[PDB]
Amino acid sequence: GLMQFTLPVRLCKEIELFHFDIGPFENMWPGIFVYMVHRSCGTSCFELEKLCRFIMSVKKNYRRVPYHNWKHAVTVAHCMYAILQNNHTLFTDLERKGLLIACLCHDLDHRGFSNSYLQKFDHPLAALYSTSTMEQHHFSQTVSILQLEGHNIFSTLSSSEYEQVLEIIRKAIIATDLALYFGNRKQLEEMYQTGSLNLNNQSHRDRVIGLMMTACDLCSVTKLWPVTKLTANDIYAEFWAEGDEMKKLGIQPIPMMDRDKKDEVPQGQLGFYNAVAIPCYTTLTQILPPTEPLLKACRDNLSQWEKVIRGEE
Ligand SMILES: Cn1ncc(C(=O)N2CCC2)c1C(=O)N[C@@H]1CCn2cc(-c3ccccc3)nc2C1
Ligand SMILES: [Mg+2]
Ligand SMILES: [Zn+2]
Repeated sequence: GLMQFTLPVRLCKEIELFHFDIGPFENMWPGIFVYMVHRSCGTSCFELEKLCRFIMSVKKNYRRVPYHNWKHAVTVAHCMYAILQNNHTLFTDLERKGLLIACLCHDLDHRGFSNSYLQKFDHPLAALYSTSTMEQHHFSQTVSILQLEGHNIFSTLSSSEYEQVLEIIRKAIIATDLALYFGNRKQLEEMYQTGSLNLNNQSHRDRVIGLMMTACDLCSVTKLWPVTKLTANDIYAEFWAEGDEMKKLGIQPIPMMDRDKKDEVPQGQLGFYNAVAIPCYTTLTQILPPTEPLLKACRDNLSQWEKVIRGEE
C-alpha cells in the first residue's frame, strides 16, 4: 500500500534520463527495478512480495557471463522504463506491466553463445527451436519462473488479460533476435513514410514494440562514451569466447568473433552504428518523438568510434 521505494538524490534524478548507467552495486539493482515498476506501472500493479520473489528467481537464472548477465537485463529494463515514462499516454496498462518484465527476462539463462553457435554445435536447444533459438528458450524460462509457487505476479489478471500479457512478453522477447530486426524496421519505415502506420492496428503495435525491444537491447550505444566503451569490451569478451569454440569445432569464426582481429573492432563498430543502431533509433524517434535523446547519444558514440579510427584515441 504505502511502502514506496526511494533512491538517493543523484539516482532519483538520473534514472529518469535515457543514458543512466545502473552502477556497479548489484545489491541495488532489484530496488531500481521495483522503483521503475512502481513509477511506470503503479505501486498496485504487482503484489510486492510476489514481485520481489519473481525478481530474485529471475536474477538467479542469469549466468556469470561477461555481457549477457543480470546487469544487462536490468540495463535493458531501465531503457524501456525511460521510453515508457517519456511516452505516457501511448501505452496500455497491460503493455506497461508486460514490457518491463519482458525486458528483465529477455535473455534468461543465456550462455554467451549466438543462435549460430548452438546450431553449429548441434545443441539440444537448436533441435527444440529451429529459429530465434535462444529467444524461444528465454520465453520458456519466463513461463517456468511465472509458474513457480508464489511467483505469479499476474495473479490478479483475468484468463484473457493474462494470455494477452504473456503474448506481449513472448513477441517482445522474440523481437530481441536481431535477425528479425532488419525486416521489422523496414516495414515500420515503409509504414511511417507512406502514413499507413496505425497504433490501433495490433499487428502495427507489435512491430513498434519490437523496435523498442531492439532499441533497449542495444542501449549500450546510447550511454556516455566510457560506459559504451567498457560495455563493448564485455560484448567482445563473449564473441571471442564463441570464436575460440568455433575454432574448436574446426570452423574459422567470423572476424567479429576472432580475437586475432581485435584491430578491426573500430571499423566493425561503425558498420554496426550505420547498419543497425542509428537506423533503429532514427525510426524509433519518428514513431515516438520523445526518444530522440537515444538517437542523439547514439550519434555522439558513432563520432567517438570515428575518433578511435582517426587515432585521436
Ligand atoms: C554494441 N552492441 N550491442 C549489441 C551488439 C550485438 O550485435 N549483439 C548480439 C549480442 C549483442 C553490439 C555490437 O556492437 N555488434 C556489432 C555487430 C557487427 N560487428 C562486426 C564487428 C567486427 C567485424 C570485423 C572485425 C572486428 C569486429 N564487430 C561487430 C559488433
Ligand atoms: Mg538476447
Ligand atoms: Zn539482450
